[PDB]
Amino acid sequence: PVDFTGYWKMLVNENFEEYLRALDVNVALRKIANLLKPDKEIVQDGDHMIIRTLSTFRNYIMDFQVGKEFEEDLTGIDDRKCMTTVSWDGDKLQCVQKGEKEGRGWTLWIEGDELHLEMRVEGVVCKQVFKKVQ
Ligand SMILES: CC1=C(/C=C/C(C)=C/C=C/C(C)=C\CO)C(C)(C)CCC1
Ligand code: NA
Repeated sequence: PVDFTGYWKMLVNENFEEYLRALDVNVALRKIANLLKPDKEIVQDGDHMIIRTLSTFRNYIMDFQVGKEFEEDLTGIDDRKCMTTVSWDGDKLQCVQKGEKEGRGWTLWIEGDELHLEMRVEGVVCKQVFKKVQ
């Protein structure tokens, strides 16, 4: 597949508020959150990946093996736990987060020199796009 490794700076963040509200994030935390511009710092070696979502407020760190279900601790976001699997779908990464909220997960892929992220929960869609600083 491809190598997602890089420091990717946020360019686009669409519908983040609705996504966070669907996760029952409280108004105060939602308020500070949509002023953040979280970046993605990714390091990958084959199926082993660390995805760090970095913001000035709080970070969220994912560390996993593609194909292997793990207990995902979403402290800092909605403080839930999911039974999560990230899978290859050709050159895209497809993540299913099993738990309280239905249809929760995301897709990550590269189009040209842009990193694209679609986050989903309960039919709510948030679009994020990032680029490395050339
Ligand atoms: C609300 C909220 C945040 C949400 C982060 C999210 C929703 C990250 C999603 C990452 C995905 C979907 C894939 C790569 O791991 C962070 C923790 C930045 C700051 C505190 C407020
Ligand atoms: Na930020």
